[PDB]
Amino acid sequence: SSQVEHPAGGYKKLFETVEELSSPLTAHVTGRIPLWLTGSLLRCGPGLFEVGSEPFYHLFDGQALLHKFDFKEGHVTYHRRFIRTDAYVRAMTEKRIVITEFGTCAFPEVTDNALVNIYPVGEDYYACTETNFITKVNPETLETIKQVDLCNYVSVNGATAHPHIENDGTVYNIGNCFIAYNIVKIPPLQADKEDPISKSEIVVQFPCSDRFKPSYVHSFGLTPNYIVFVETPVKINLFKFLSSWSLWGANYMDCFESNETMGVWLHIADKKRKKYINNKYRTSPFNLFHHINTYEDHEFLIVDLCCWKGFEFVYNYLYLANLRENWEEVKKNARKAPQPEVRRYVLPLNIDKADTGKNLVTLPNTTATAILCSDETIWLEPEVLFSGPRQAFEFPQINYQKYGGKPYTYAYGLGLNHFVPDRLCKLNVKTKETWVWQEPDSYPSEPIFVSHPDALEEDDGVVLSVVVSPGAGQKPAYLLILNAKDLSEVARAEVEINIPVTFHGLFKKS
Amino acid sequence: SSQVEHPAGGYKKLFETVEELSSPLTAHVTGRIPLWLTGSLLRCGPGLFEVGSEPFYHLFDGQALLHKFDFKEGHVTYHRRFIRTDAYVRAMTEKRIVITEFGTCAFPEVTDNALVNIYPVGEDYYACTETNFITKVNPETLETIKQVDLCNYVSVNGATAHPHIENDGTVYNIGNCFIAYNIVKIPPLQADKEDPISKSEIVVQFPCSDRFKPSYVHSFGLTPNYIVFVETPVKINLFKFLSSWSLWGANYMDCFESNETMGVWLHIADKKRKKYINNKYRTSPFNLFHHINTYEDHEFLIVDLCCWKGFEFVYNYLYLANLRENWEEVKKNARKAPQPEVRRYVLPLNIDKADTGKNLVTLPNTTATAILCSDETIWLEPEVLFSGPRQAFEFPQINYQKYGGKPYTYAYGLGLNHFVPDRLCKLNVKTKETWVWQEPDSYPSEPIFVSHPDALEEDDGVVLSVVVSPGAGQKPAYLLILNAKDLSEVARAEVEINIPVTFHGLFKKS
Ligand SMILES: CC1=C(COc2cccc([C@H](O)CCN)c2)C(C)(C)CCC1
Ligand SMILES: CC1=C(COc2cccc([C@H](O)CCN)c2)C(C)(C)CCC1
Ligand SMILES: CCCCCCCCCCCCCCCC(=O)O
Ligand SMILES: CCCCCCCCCCCCCCCC(=O)O
Ligand SMILES: [Fe+2]
Ligand SMILES: [Fe+2]
Repeated sequence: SSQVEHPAGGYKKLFETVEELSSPLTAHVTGRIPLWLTGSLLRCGPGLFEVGSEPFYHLFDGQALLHKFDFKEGHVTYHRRFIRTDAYVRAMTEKRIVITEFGTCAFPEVTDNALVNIYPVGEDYYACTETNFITKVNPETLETIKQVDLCNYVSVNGATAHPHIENDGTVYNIGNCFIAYNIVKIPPLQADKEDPISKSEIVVQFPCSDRFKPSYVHSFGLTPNYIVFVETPVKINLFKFLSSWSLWGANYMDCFESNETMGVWLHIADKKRKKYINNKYRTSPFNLFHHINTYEDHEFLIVDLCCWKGFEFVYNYLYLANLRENWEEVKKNARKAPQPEVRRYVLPLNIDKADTGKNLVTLPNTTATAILCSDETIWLEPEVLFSGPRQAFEFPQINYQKYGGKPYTYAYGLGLNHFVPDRLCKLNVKTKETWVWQEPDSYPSEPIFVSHPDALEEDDGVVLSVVVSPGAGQKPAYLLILNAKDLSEVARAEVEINIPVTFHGLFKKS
Repeated sequence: SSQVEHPAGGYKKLFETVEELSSPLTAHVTGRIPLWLTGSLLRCGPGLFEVGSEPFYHLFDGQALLHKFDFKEGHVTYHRRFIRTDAYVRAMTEKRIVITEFGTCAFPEVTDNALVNIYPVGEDYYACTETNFITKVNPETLETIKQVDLCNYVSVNGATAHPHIENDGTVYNIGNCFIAYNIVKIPPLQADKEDPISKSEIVVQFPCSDRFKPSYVHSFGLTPNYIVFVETPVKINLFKFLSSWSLWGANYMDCFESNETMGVWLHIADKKRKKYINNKYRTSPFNLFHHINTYEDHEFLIVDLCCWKGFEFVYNYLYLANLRENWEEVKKNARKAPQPEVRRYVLPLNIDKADTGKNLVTLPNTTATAILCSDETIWLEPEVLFSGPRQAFEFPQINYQKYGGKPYTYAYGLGLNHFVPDRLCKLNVKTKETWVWQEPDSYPSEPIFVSHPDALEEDDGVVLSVVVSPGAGQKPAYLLILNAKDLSEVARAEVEINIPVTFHGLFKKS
């Protein structure tokens, strides 16, 4: 949890427009940048929060800004460029908001405002939002290369910003299809050297709980043998969605509603046999954005999640007007919001009818339960790994390359305090111990884990975070490096200019 | 949690018959009994597990044995007598099992086998089970005085072994009534000096979720202004219950079933206005035996519970044959049992229709939620205070006289390890810190808190526990005194004879 109030209101700098740079800045290093750290921290977020006099209203409406911190021989540069998407380009051309964004209707056609994440496919990198449009980008220069329409290649209306990437380059993702949820597989770059997106395919299909209302889906789980998909009670209303949007003045945010009665439905598929397994896993209602990690343990799937307790859409609390309020009013606004909680669910894969009425979770080191009912629904109760009052452990990361989809022990996260990001956290998921890094009037980003080249242990490496520090007599922002063992500070690299909020990113080794 | 396996199987001595004593034994004290500790630890449990060659089958079938540890000027005695109930008396007369016990049918009329608890009414003390029959006992001599039938005085089929006692002597309890749950109020002893049970009355009524199947109820919650009742999915089947029991050979255990669909329904009544409040609180399924404490905080009731996750009746795992198994088999049998968990629920008292769909729990120091749905049900999610794998924090106690029904911080409990009691625990409910006392091959009882008479702090005192220590090189059993601050040992008083399992009790000051 946090131990800090924010009465100065410096978090408002997270949502303040910035200019792109025409070339890299030098970042002033204090402490010592590890000499094994060679490569680029690439991150995405909004950078332009109004087009002239017309404002964007939602957190997810600002125009995509691609950020790069470069590391070589203990020295650090910083560079950033807006992504030349149709949304950005046409707004610059016409000097107004042209494309309708998530929570901002344009007045007189789907957004490609790729503000959320960036990921590798073959030898290319792609910025994304959660739509059918992804944007190829150049990771050295930050130049926009092209727009890609996923509809051209596979049958999906969108894809998440959280594809899973296996160690050989294979990419898996999930998307709505207007009625199912499709898993897309993009194969690795082959000897023919043609772009792998042209070899995309739908491998497996999950069913929908409602014919006319699919659930919002933000991420999913992957193990060597299984795909896990959590169907939440946050629904997309397709009657409102597919009507004339310039007629009654709609945006995406206006199409979401909450099913009060369904709770949460969890779904598994067999990955290698490409097959939906018909186990009716059920539990109480929550919003879900990020899976932490999933893995197999004997005949059980361990499903670690960042949850929000309730069925109201948490996105309702992320309008810029609210996030720009003063601290007492921020706290007040979050009182009635869903409560964040880290939870472990355990999904049995061997369902014996003879155990009807009993707990199937026979593993020795969990309190999670799964109860087989007579109607063959399997009711789940979680083990709570972390809980704090309006203190979210969010934007989780692990040592993904070696432990993703596999038994693990450590997760890193960004700590939210009534939605305001004010600390960095580490969680031991076996013992429930936590470590915190926190400074006053300092607003960090998602921590990203980088392994040491000779690591013997899971947490042998660093986490990198971009921190905004609007206290005057401090520099506006800096790149933070913490030791992944205890979250003790290793170095920071200060820059001369503000940096707005960023969501997700990656470290690209060189 | 426990840190100990039990391969020697010494816990079996908890379920072994013992002989009463004709007078007190001197207990050999080591360490130093506090000199302010003056009075009697009275506890109840089964003492006779077979009548000749006919065995009792269930944990709750053995004949009541009243225990007393006396404390005066640093010295300790131990005495124990079987309670001369109809069940015990008639079994001694006829040399067989005469009355049907909880899980033991008698072969050729309700049991009064008062093996569970003892409590004050007016100037008297009563041993009880959970039936309509309570047994007045003499706290100095341990003699059985009389049987009392609660049906003579008020309209209930039984009452729990956990009445709440207010500081002026007023007694509240809850019972089934064949269809409602009745709250019985026994007033304090008045100037007329007549027995307060003759002035008993039903003050308030809770409704049932099913006309023909009332829920098993073991305890309830009380604050200065409110009564809290948790209706669990463990149901009593009245069609089996009221049929001829010697016809198809039935006991009480045979009449329990589990409603798979209802989950848990929580109920509040206004105590001072004696009125059922019609708030439809709902949550996922669990067994509940013990409330820890309830209290009022602004317009919210805080409801601390020892839960068992699932709808299967935990009592199904407490047949003596199972508890007498070897350790590897005990652990195996408990794998599919409900998982114990300490949980804080928070019940809003101000329900605004305008907040439909949102979290009403606006308090600052909880992650518990309560969501108003459109059908006006209020769905609850708990804050988890303690969770360990088959490690129950059970038999909870607090500093009851000063903190019962009021804001509090500390709870003490008996720690179960796959149902085997092997440690003592303290839980800070605000911070979730725990303390443990544990020795190898030592099987403690419910810890009971005794304040230092001039304490101003909550945990300024001791806990007392009766510990069974089999295996040669130790005396069979002893009374343990721990400091309530840190659970560090203060003294122990060894005795020369075995002591079986005990459930509940009290300290009577002198
Ligand atoms: C095009 C599409 C969409 C549009 O999604 C958007 C549109 C704009 C902005 C975003 C943001 O990425 C949401 C926050 N990560 C998502 C849905 C996810 C709502 C449903 C499936 C189809
Ligand atoms: C006579 C009665 C009963 C009988 O209860 C019994 C009978 C025998 C023994 C016990 C034990 O007290 C249960 C464990 N604490 C309870 C119910 C509580 C099941 C329902 C209400 C009426
Ligand atoms: C650095 C962000 C701070 C402000 C927003 C914090 C609230 C986050 C709520 C949970 C995660 C929602 C998903 C956001 C990331 C994404 O778009 O993938
Ligand atoms: C010292 C007891 C050890 C064996 C039983 C432990 C399992 C208890 C399960 C939950 C509590 C059930 C109620 C038993 C006490 C009572 O009758 O009030
Ligand atoms: Fe995300
Ligand atoms: Fe009890």
